Parts: sequence; C-alpha cells; structure tokens
Amino acid sequence: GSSGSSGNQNQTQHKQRPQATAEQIRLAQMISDHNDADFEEKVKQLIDITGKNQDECVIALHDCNGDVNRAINVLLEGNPDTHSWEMVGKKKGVSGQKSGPSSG
Repeated sequence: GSSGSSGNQNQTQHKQRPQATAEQIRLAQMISDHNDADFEEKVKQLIDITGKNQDECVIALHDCNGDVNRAINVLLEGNPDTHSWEMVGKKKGVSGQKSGPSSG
C-alpha cells in the first residue's frame, strides 16, 4: 500500500556495508559521463589484473586518484574497516531508487 509502507530491511546477501548497492550503480553511471581513454585503459588493467566489478574498478581507481597499482592495493584489500577517513561522508537523494515512480 502507498500509505503505510513498512517492510523489514532492504539488503541483498552479497556485499556488506553501505555505499556498494544502489549508489555504486549511480556512481559508475555518473563517473561514466566523465571518463577518458587513460583511465579507461587503467580500469581494464584493474580488471585484467584483479578482475573485480568494473564499476568497482572504476570507483577504486578514481578513489585512489588514477593509479592501477594504487587501486590494486585498495582493491586487493582496502580500508581496515575505518569509521571515517578520506572522502566526504554525506547522504543524498531525490526520492529513492533510480527509476520506478514515473507514471502508471
């Protein structure tokens, strides 16, 4: 019903921690716009090297700054479950999931 709406929890057993479910999709979707051959070639290198979700590779690479190596260092492992460090931690949204409530 479009009045109460009270589920339990929207989480898919695959990845832990937030910022790696919907955002990502949008992230890669947003990062896609701004891309270059250089970074691209690197991204591929990350996949070929590691082989992690491209999107993630694109994020990792970027997150790093644009270093396949640096990325790998992160991709391989990453932050040791850190509370807050690097990057701005803020939430945003226009409504909810990208696409859905449009018409019908």
